[PDB]
Amino acid sequence: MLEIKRYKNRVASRKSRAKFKQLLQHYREVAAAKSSENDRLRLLLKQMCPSLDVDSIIPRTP
Amino acid sequence: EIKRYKNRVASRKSRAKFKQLLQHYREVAAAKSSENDRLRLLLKQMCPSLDVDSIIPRTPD
DNA sequence: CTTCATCGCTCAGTGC
DNA sequence: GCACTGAGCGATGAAG
Repeated sequence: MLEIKRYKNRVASRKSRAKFKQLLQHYREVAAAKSSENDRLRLLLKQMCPSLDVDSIIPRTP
Repeated sequence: EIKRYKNRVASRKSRAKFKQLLQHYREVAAAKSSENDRLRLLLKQMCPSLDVDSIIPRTPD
């Protein structure tokens, strides 16, 4: 039939759906890494310059 | 006859929900990364004499 | 005249 | 009895 057109197209759909899914996971990991670094940074700065409205000059992101 | 239409609707909903999630997390990633940059910045201006890349290494991105 | 990336419809399972 | 989703199949819209 069009066996080869179909194998190619099936490979392509599996590629692109995997692409979006891993990109979503990737963001979730970047968010994770970031929020953790963020708390470390924020607490260290609150420690060091305790006369600064840190959580106001850089409000937390959700 | 009907399972067909209702299934079409749910498949629309699935593609959308997941695009919404990809967007939401796409955004949270940028928000936290900019916040990370400004915190390193402000710590480097308030505690300049101090090494933040060995207390709190950057995670690439 | 390829070659590829998305995505919409459908079907078959998969968890309410 | 049902909503959700992984996946195949054709469009469709580029890219060369």
